Amino acid sequence: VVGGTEAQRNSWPSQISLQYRSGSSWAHTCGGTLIRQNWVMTAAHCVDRELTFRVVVGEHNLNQNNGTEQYVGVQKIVVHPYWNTDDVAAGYDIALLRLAQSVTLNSYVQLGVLPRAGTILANNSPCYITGWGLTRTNGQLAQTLQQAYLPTVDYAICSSSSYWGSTVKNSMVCAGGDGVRSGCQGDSGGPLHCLVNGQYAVHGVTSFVSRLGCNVTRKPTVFTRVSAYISWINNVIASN
Ligand SMILES: *NC(=O)[C@H](C)NC(=O)[C@H](C)NC(=O)OC(C)(C)C
Ligand SMILES: [Ca+2]
Repeated sequence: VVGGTEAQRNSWPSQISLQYRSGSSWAHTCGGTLIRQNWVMTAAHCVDRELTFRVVVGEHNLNQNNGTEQYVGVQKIVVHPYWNTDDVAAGYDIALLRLAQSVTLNSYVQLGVLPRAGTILANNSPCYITGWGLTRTNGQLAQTLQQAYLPTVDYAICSSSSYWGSTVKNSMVCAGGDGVRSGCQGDSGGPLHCLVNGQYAVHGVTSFVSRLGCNVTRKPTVFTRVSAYISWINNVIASN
């Protein structure tokens, strides 16, 4: 997250860190949202590589013991049938990970609330992006969970010429674009939390930023629109 502030430990308890086995250690590669005690929602592009993945819930500082972490293996990966690695602009950048065990919920580990199917946010809706991604374009990962206030940019504005044009689809949410705050590499797969009727719900899965940089004016961070995939999410969990 570029232009973020450090999150309080208990603010975003559905946030997970998706990590892959790297030599003798584990390395953070993406965020995700815990949606059931044994299911995580993330971006399909985070699991394109055939790596050994694990999920950490109750995580705050990647590099220090917090006393709250639970570590669990990924047993099954279900990417969207229509995801195409060579075409992120087509959308469908979403995957569901079934965990090897059910995690224990507490004030640090909670399920993410999903929006009702088809819900579209009004322009400039209040949302926050969270993650341990790069804190500068071509920088390094954050140690502690960052958050940035990223208001939505509705589809009509975001698909105009001066913003993303034809690259953004109506199956996506745009947020930010002020040149100062944004998602960045390593935030991919994570939540966009938006306040709706007094409750935060996860309306986006972080998908992509500009090839030119993370925080680029009029190139808002682009998210998979979760409310476009509620039937698919529920059909996958009910059979696995
Ligand atoms: N969000 C994304 O697209 C990808 C999958 N994540 C990364 O590229 C990772 C997190 N970046 C990375 O590992 O960061 C350093 C700076 C190379 C350590
Ligand atoms: Ca830790």
